[PDB]
Amino acid sequence: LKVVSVDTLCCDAGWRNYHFVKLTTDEGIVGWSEFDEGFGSPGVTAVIEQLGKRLVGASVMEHERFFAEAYCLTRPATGGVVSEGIGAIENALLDAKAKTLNVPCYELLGGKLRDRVPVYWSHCPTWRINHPKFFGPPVTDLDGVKRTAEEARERQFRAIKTNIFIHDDGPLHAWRPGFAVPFQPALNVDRKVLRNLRAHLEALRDGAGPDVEILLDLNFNAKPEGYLKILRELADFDLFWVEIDSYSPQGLAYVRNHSPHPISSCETLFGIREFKPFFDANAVDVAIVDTIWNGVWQSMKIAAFADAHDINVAPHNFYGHLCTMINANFAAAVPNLRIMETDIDRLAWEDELFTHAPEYQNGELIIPDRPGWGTDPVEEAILAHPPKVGGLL
Amino acid sequence: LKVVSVDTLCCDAGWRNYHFVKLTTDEGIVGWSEFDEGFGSPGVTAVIEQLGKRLVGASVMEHERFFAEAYCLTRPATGGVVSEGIGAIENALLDAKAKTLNVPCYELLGGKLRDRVPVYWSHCPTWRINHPKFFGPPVTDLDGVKRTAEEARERQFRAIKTNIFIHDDGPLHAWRPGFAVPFQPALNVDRKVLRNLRAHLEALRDGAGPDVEILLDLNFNAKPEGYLKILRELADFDLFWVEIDSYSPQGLAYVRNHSPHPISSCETLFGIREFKPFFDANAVDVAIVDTIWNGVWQSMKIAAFADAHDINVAPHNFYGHLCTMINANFAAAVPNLRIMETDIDRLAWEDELFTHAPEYQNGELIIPDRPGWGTDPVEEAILAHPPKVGGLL
Amino acid sequence: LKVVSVDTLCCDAGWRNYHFVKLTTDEGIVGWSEFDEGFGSPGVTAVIEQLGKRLVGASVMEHERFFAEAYCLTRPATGGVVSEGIGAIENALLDAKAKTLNVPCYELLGGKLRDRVPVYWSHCPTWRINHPKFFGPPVTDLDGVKRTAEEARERQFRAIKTNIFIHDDGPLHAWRPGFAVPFQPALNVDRKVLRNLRAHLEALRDGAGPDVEILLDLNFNAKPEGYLKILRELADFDLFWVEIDSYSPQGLAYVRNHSPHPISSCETLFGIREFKPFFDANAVDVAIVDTIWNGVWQSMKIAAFADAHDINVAPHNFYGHLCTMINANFAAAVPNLRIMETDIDRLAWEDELFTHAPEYQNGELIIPDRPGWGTDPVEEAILAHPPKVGGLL
Amino acid sequence: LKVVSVDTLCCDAGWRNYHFVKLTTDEGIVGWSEFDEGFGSPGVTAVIEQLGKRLVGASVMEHERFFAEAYCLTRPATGGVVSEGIGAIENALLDAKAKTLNVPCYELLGGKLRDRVPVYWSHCPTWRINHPKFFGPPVTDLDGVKRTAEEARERQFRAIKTNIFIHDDGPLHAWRPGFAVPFQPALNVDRKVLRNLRAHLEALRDGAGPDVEILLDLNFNAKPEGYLKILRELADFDLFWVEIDSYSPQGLAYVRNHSPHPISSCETLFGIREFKPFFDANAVDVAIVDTIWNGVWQSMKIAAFADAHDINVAPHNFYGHLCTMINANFAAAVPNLRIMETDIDRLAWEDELFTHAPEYQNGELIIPDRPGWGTDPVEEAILAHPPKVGGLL
Repeated sequence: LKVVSVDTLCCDAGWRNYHFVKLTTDEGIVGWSEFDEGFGSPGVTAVIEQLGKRLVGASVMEHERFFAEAYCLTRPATGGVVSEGIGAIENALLDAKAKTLNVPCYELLGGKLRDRVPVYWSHCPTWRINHPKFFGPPVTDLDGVKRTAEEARERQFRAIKTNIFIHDDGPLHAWRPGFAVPFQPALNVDRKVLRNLRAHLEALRDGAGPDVEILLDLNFNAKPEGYLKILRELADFDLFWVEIDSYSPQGLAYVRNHSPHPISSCETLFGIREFKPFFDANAVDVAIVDTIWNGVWQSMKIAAFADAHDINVAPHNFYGHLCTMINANFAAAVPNLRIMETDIDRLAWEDELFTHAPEYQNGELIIPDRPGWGTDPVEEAILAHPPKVGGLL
Repeated sequence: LKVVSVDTLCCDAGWRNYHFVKLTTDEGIVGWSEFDEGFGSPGVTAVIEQLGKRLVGASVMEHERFFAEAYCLTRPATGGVVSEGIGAIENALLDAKAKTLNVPCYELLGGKLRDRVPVYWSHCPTWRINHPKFFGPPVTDLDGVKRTAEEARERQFRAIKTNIFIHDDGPLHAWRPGFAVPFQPALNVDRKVLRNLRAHLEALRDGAGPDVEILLDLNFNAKPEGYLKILRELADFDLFWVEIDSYSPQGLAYVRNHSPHPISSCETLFGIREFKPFFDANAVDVAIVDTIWNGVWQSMKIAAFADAHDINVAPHNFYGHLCTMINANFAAAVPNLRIMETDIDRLAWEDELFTHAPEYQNGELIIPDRPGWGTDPVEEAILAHPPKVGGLL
Repeated sequence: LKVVSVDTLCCDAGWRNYHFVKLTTDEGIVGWSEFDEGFGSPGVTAVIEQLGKRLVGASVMEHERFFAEAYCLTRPATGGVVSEGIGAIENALLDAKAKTLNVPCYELLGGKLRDRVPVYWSHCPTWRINHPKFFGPPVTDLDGVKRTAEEARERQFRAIKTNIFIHDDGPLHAWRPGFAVPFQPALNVDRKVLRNLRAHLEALRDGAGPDVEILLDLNFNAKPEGYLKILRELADFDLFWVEIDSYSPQGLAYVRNHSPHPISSCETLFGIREFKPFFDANAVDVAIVDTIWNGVWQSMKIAAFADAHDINVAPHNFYGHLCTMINANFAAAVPNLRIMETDIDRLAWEDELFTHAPEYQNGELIIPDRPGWGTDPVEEAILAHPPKVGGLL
Repeated sequence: LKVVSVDTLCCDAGWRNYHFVKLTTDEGIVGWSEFDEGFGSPGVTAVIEQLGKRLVGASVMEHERFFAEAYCLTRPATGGVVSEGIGAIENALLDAKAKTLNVPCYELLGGKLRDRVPVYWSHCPTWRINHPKFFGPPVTDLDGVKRTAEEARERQFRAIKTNIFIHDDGPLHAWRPGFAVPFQPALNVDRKVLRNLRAHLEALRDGAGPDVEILLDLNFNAKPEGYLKILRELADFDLFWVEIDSYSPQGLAYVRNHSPHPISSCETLFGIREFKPFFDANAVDVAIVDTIWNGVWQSMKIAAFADAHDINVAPHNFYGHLCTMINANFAAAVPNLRIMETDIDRLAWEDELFTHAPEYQNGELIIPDRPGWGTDPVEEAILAHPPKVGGLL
């Protein structure tokens, strides 16, 4: 049951690349995970390459032992890119372990609790505005925003998530100063931002009708002052959540305390330790857990922690099919599950890269029951789509 | 004044490698920094390589602008290896900026406040025990521990720092379970640890005499329970500080509240945000600031923050001559300076790698007054010492 | 590089005087700052005169050394007028240092982050009501208030700040009981105050149109009870901020917690130590930093401190051109910049007193790139405008 | 009953000057106070000169009205030198008011509660070491320290206060880095400081015998880290109090929580507002109140505030006879009185400057019963002792 090798692979995903860990055991079982460097995370491959060297020769069954060891060896620079490396390896170990026992990964996670998972259609219409070269139909005005919401409704999706868009200042464009597009590092919110948010959401609501929920993701695009301004402007809107990433537990809590909407956060956080100050401060209605970053086993620890605070959790899922399946297994096993994120816009070559595609019915994801996560990257297809030299950088 | 290139270089440093950022301006000025991957930090080079691409074409003078931008582009995975990459670039920018203005780096930092900096001789006798292939004379028993302390005293050093050593269980060896040597991830402290700590420190005190201060570094090698056990065992000892790294501000504060010794911590932390919960909890007598990791400009922000809490700071300095000089300039400018760490044990080839060596007199470091940090890595010498495939990993 | 002399100069500024520090080095470089006694600060000249004596003979380059020393010598009576004296000297040192290195002051402050700074037109129409002998056209009724706002809009200013005015009780007059005009030291707020605030702001909004932001400065003119009454009365208004000075962090926080508007404060505070209790209490959306009072170097420490709390800062700028330029350099370098205050009403002789005037385009201040702050007081012109025996006193 | 004039006078006091407010009413009554600029307070005369102008024409009886008004006019720069100016005027008003009613000042303060006040002999042997040109016999070694304590005992004083002295490093000298003598702005405490403190206090105890209490004043000469080191070193000593000035309520509280001695502080603080955070933090056993700085009426407010926290107060009294008498009247009226400071070493010309000298019997100050404070400065004598161009500066 020894691990014989740990390799990484990478392929083109349009404006970013997909990355994978491929872990092989002495029995010839292959466990896979998916990870990302584009979302502000250069260096993850380097971390995996170094840590994978320590893993070869160890039991594939002993994933928490490898975690404990890796955590020790990288203790001083833990979190961030290091913890992403650890998480990716963990997710590959879990796949290989499940396959070795001939069970779906949810069988390692307490068994399944539900057969189907309600989703929201994320980056909607964000990705049709930002990446029209890859997703269609392009969205270039308020009418298109409305039509996108109509499509979600027609397709039986129950919820959609959008971001911040500027409609009345030249061509339709995203407002992402938290990620330096534009470079305005104070992150101030002015009338223009507020008026355009209102215009955009009014259009979306018009298309969504009254039974499709709208989620609003502000990411890291303001300071508490600006988030409050946003919330007050949008006080009259019906929002499933307003999502605000922050490294100030007390500032986020202040924002939530004055919010007429459910507040979600935490998608960038690692381990119970980093979630804790937020829960202690009453900072969130909903905790987002990035199981791709954390590793699914660590994520189960976070979900139980949230559960004790009577907080429901939602996985962060905005990469390829394998990431969807990783998150599907997590979602199958967690009792305190708010909803699951997914991307309904897909790359023309997405299905080619994986043996199996996620299946949706009536706005829910069907949880597969194959050994492991439920889909495998296809080596030949990965190589047919060589990576680019992407993401936030 | 544009940045034309940002490159990294690496060379052998015995059991670890040294790493450098080399930044060239359109005027042909070269700014340098030193960084590290060995101390649990795989991926830093990758971060610098990606971020350096955004820097080319920008003004060398605008270092806080680059910081603001880099922080935005990597916001989601900030801290750790990402922030180390940012810090290394910052330190290279500061060098090049100072050289462009023909001033020592301390002239960018508020001007100097003192001409000489008291030091402690760190990893003493740690490195003579752990790396006898590189430093001599080897230390293999309690007599050798005593003689090392005697040497420090003879050489006019005023303080020395040691770690945890096991003397009565086969050959003299370090006890580093926080870094998985040995792999005992509970980090429990037992009688053996306590008895050996006492034996080791008694030997050291015997050699040190009564006017050399002894610092004890526990790193991440226990939990609060175990730190308390250590402190209680050593209650009768005269210790300049006991150094405890922890990601639990409330647990560290509890430990300090029951400590009869000054407690230091924070050497692994990034930015005011991460130091804040510790200061708010009364967690430390002394804050260690790693300016190599943070970047010196960010470190000035941390030092002012500590100053408002009436906490003195000590730089973390345990790499090559350039790191010593980087820290020397920081130490020259900070009013609330506790003491500065330095390594008196040096590699046989250390002086070869740099144009200038740090100078000590009567247990103090003399702050140089050359343009920039005060020493430059020598490209030809770096290449005469090709790196190995080191550190905690 | 020794400081040879530190002198103060003073000239008429209508209802108050301007004051300056003039610092000369052995090389003949002259560094300048501007300071004030009128805003409740008698004694500042005396402080500068005494402290300047200790500075002569010291290096002009070592400004933080002088700060550290001055802080020690005046430790028991620190803050207030003493710290203003220190700050004025610091600002003169920074000018002389920058000029010695042939760079704009922002080059000492981390380099510039932006080329232009959005401003608000402050004391608008406050100064046309209160000082019609010096600024025109005079404002004597609600129509005039509206026309002033129209002018700001026509002139492309994006924001204006007003104070408290009584319109229906004889001639239009300011309500400033916090500064004993009138002497009503309980600072109670009654219907008359509330009705007149509403009338005044309605007039202003009417003139401002919908895209000019309105800031309301309450200064020290109520107690928490009265501020709450004001906020509740004005709940329906769209205010960029409501500015409330207070020495009760818990009382201000209570006020903010019940505010439907962004709250700003802190313009009278000195150092991280005094700002800290406010930030710890969640007392403010925006922190005002008086860099003329604090000194710009100390102000950079405050701005980084605010940044860690995700609070943006705004400089306090309500004196002469030199003060504008001092604040311009600060604003150029600070990432977390909310907006910058400036006075668009200018004295008939303002331009005569200084070598350079601030330049505005499209509601933004253009940051100059001359060595030092960007303007020098003119000795001959200062003497053509002899001071009066002003301000709050 | 109008105030006709407010003047200031100044005279030589050896290493510092004495300053006085002289206030004359329309009836020809003269009220006096004493104030100081030397203890880090340049500018106080300027403040008094400006504020005194507003007072002329007002009722001498309405001192709290003048306070309320002055506080308003100087609100933005309150505390420190401004509040010292206010306090000096208040103390002159109280004198003139008491004299107008033909009563000792304690009759304005609730009437007397006690006839005699226990004192401690302050700056003992501090002033014989530091100012031997003015006080004898000079103290230059440990024997002299012992003999000074013996003298205090012989003279029936019940308590003495000393500071920090270095005995084994050349000529006997004070250690005052908090006031930049020496300039070592980190304020670190090392073995030398600790060994000399012990040597000095052992000598003092030897001379004091067992029934004279010893107070130790550390002023602003360390950070919390260093104060703790001091307290731990001196854990075995019997100290009436250890006095520590700090602007960190939480840091001072931490120090007190680990102190085996009563802790005193606050001698530099102004008004209930500044004392409050210390009392809220459990920072002190004893609160020192500087009634010369605050004004005696404001000081009564502070004493009642302390009383509600079951904290006793001690006046700060280290200037001339008039200051002693001001403090005597305060001490007569305050129920929660710990002890009163006084200086038993007196200038050769001290008695000449005042109509009456304080009288001591059996280690207590006898409270006088003359109209006003109990002594008046003598104009002719003040002019026989012209001031110097002193104190901390």
